[PDB]
Amino acid sequence: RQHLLSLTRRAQKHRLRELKIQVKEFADKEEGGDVKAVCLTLFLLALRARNEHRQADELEAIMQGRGSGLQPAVCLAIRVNTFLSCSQYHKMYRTVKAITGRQIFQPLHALRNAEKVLLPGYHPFEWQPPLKNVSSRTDVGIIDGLSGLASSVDEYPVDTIAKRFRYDSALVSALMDMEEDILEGMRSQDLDDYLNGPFTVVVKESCDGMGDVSEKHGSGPAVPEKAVRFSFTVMRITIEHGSQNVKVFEEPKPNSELCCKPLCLMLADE
Amino acid sequence: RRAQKHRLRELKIQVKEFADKEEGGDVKAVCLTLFLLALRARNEHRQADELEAIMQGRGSGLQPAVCLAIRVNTFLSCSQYHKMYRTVKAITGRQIFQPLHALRNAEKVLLPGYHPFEWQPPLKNVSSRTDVGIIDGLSGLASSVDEYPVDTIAKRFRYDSALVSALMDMEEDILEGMRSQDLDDYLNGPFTVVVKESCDGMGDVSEKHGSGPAVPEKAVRFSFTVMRITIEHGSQNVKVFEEPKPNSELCCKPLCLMLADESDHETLTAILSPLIAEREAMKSSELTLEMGGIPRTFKFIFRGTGYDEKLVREVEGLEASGSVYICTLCDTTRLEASQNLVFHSITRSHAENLQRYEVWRSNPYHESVEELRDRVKGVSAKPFIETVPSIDALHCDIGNAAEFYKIFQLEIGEVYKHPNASKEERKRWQATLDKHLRKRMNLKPIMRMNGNFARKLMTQETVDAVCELIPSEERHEALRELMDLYLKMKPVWRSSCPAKECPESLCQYSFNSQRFAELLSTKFKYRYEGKITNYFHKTLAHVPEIIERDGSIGAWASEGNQSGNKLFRRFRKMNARQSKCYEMEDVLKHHWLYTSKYLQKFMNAHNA
Ligand SMILES: [Ca+2]
Ligand SMILES: [Ca+2]
Ligand SMILES: [Ca+2]
Ligand SMILES: [Zn+2]
Repeated sequence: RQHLLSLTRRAQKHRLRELKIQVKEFADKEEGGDVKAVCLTLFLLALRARNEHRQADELEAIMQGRGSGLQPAVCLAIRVNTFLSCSQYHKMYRTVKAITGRQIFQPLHALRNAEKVLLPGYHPFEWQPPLKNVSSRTDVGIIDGLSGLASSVDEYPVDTIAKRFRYDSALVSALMDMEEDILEGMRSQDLDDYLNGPFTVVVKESCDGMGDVSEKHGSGPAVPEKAVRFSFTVMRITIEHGSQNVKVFEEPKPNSELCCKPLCLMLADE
Repeated sequence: RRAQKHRLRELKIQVKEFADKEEGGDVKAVCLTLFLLALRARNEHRQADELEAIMQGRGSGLQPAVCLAIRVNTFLSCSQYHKMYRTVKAITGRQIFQPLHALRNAEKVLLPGYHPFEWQPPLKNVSSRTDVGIIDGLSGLASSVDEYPVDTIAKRFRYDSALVSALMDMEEDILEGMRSQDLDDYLNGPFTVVVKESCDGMGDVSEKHGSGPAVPEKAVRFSFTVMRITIEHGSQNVKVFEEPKPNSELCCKPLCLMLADESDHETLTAILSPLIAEREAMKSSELTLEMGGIPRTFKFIFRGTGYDEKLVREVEGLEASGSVYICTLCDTTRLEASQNLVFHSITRSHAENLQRYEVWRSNPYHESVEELRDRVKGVSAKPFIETVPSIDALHCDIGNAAEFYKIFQLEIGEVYKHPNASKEERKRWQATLDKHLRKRMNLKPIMRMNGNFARKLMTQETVDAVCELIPSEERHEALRELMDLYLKMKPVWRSSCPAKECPESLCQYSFNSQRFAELLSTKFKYRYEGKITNYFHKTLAHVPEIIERDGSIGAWASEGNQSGNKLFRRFRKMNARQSKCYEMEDVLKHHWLYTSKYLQKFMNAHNA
C-alpha cells in the first residue's frame, strides 16, 4: 500500500491483486490465451515512457535470447574446447552466478540436453532403397565396436575394447552439423535456398594406428598400449544444378585436427 | 510498433488509470512487479532474476580477483582462459571475464613480496628488503666442478615474506574475528600467531615425456600453516582466529620445494639450512605490519609437527626407525616397552638431543660404543631441525590398522596352537582372508594400505565377519573386545578437539588403553612378548599427555601436506614452462595462489 521495493513478493501480490485480475482477463480474452507478450509490452511501454531505449533493447534482447545469456550450445562449446570437466564447470558456473547474480553460464543438465542434439542418433532420416544388412532404426548411438564378436573361453581370445558409431547415422549427424554452411554456400553460388537436389557428398575416410597411449596412473610403468582410430571427413559437397556441378561446400583446411570426425576407436595393434 | 500500440491502447488506458489512482502514479514499480510475477508464473526465474538485476543495476562483469580465483581453482591454462574470455566477450558483447594482464596485476598482490613490513629488532642474517618473492632455493650453493656435485632444482620464498603475505591475506578474516569477539577493529595488541611446520618427501613426481620409463625422481615440499591467532586483550588471550580444517588440502601454504630425495641428507640440509636460519631469527622479534589502516604487531610461535616418523628420526639425530629405541618422545627400549606398556613420560626434547650428540661426539667418560649408545639413548647425529614431541595421526591409524590386519591373518591360522609355520601357509592365510573379505564386504584387497582400506577394515562388522574363520571358541571374544577398545580409543586422537567432541572418551582413555594393554599382553602374548611396534607404544602411552600439552592430535598432523601432492603433479604438467628453472617457480607460485584465502572466499560465495 506504501511502496514496492521493500514490499515482498506476496505483499506486492496483495497490493496489485486487482491489477493482476484486469490484466489477466483482458489478456487471455484478447490475445487468445496469453499473458507473457502483453505483460512484456506493458512493461516495455511503462518503462519507455522514460525514453530508456537502452534498457528496452536490453530486455528485448534477453527476450530474444541474445546477451549475457550464453545459450546452452555456447556453454557446451566452451566446456568442450576448454577441456573443462563437469565438476570444474560446475564450480565456475556457481561462482560466476553467485558473484554476478545473473546466470551467465548454463547448468549441467542444460548441457547434456544440448549435447544430445549434437551426437548421432537424434535426427530422423531414411534411406532409399533401404540399406542391405543395415538396421533401420534412427536412434543408434555409440555401438560396441566388437559388433557382437564371440567372446567366450572357446573362441579366438579377444580383449580389445572398442567403441564406434554406425556409419550411416554418424554421416547423417555430420551433415546436419553443417546444414548452416551448406545453406550459406548454396546462397553464395546463387542457388534457390529452397532446393533438394541430389547433393553428391565426397568423404575421405582414414584409419591411423597411434602408439603408446598408455600412462602412469599409479606407481608403475604399466605396459605399451596401442590404439587405432578410424575416422572420416566430409571433404566436399556438390549439387548437380542445371547442367553442371557447383561446389555447394568445400572444406577450408582438409587435413586439420578439428575437421576429422571420429568414427571408431579400438585398442589394438594396427 | 504502431501495430501493438493500436492493439493494446485499451489495456494501456485501463492500467494507467488504475495504477495512477491506486499507488499514486508510481506505474514504474507497479508494472515492474507485475511483469516480474507474471513471468515467474511460467517458471522463468532465470529471466525474472536477470530482469531484477537489470532494473536494480549491478555488476555486468567481474573484477580481476574473481577471474583469478576461477582460473586458479579450475586449473585453466593461459591459452584456455584467453580462449574462454574472447569467446564470452564476442558472444555476449559485454566483458564479463578480464584479460590476462588484468589477472597478472591482480596476482602481483597476492604473492609474497608486495607489502611493507618491519622487524624490530631486525632479523639477524636476514635482509631488510620487502620485495623478495620466489628465489633460488639453493641459496647460492657453490656449483662448480670442484665442489660436491649438486643438481637439485629448488625454489623458495623468504620465510618472513611468506608469513607477511599470509597475514595480510587473512587480514579480513581476523578483523571479522575481532568483531565477533567484541573487540576494537583499531586494536594493535601483540597478536601471537601459532604456526604449524610440515615437511613431507613425496616420491615419484615424474612423468614419461617420451619413450623410456627409466628415471624415477622425488621431491620435497616444506610448508607451513597459520594455525591460530590470539591477541592478549588486557590480561587474557582471546582466540581471534582458529583454522577450521587444520590438516586440509588448501590451507597448507607452500614455502619451499625441491627435486631431491628426502634422505639425500647433504642436499636436504643444504636447502633447509637457510629456512631454519630464518625461522630461528624470527623467534625474538615482532613483525610490525599495517593491516587495515592501523599497524599491528605480530609475534610468532613455531611448532614443527607435520613430520612422518622417518623424517622425525632423520632430522633429530635418531637411529633409523627399526632400532631398539622406539619412541621419539621417551627414551625407552622395545623390550622394556613390551614389559611396561603404558606408564611412560615424554622426555626427549631438541636441546636434550643436541646435548646428547655433544656427549656422543666428545665421549667425555671414555666408554665403548655399546655403553656410550646407552648413555646417549640412540643419538648419533647432530640434530638439524627443532621439531616437537608429537605423534602423527594419519600414519598412526594406518599402522595400527595394518597391525590388526596382521593379527587377523594370524588368528585365521591359529598360530597360537601350532606356531612357527612356513612361508607358504603365511601366503595361504593371506589369500584366505583376502578372498573371504572380498566376498563378504566387496573389500577388494590391495598392497599399499591407504586410508580408505584402513577406514573400512577397522569396523566391528569386519571382526564379526572374520570371526567366522577360526576353529576356536574364545578367540571370537578375544578379537571382539580388542576391536571394541580400539574403537573406543580412535576418536580420542583422531579428533581435532577431543575436549569438546568426545570428552567421555577422553576421560576414559587411560582405562581403555590400560585394558587394551592387558589384553594384548595376555590373550596375544604369542606376538607381543618381545617386539611391540612403535605406534602401539605412542598410541597407548603418550596420547593422554600429548593432549594435555597440545589440545588435539588430529590438527597437528601431516594430512594437509600429504594431500597437496596431488596439486603438484597437476601443476607440473598443466601449468609450467618445462624450462627446468622456471618450471618450478611456476608450480610454486600457482600452489601459493591455490592455497590463498582471499580467493577461497570467492569460490565459496555460493554458500554465503
Ligand atoms: Ca600409421
Ligand atoms: Ca613421508
Ligand atoms: Ca607423503
Ligand atoms: Zn614412547
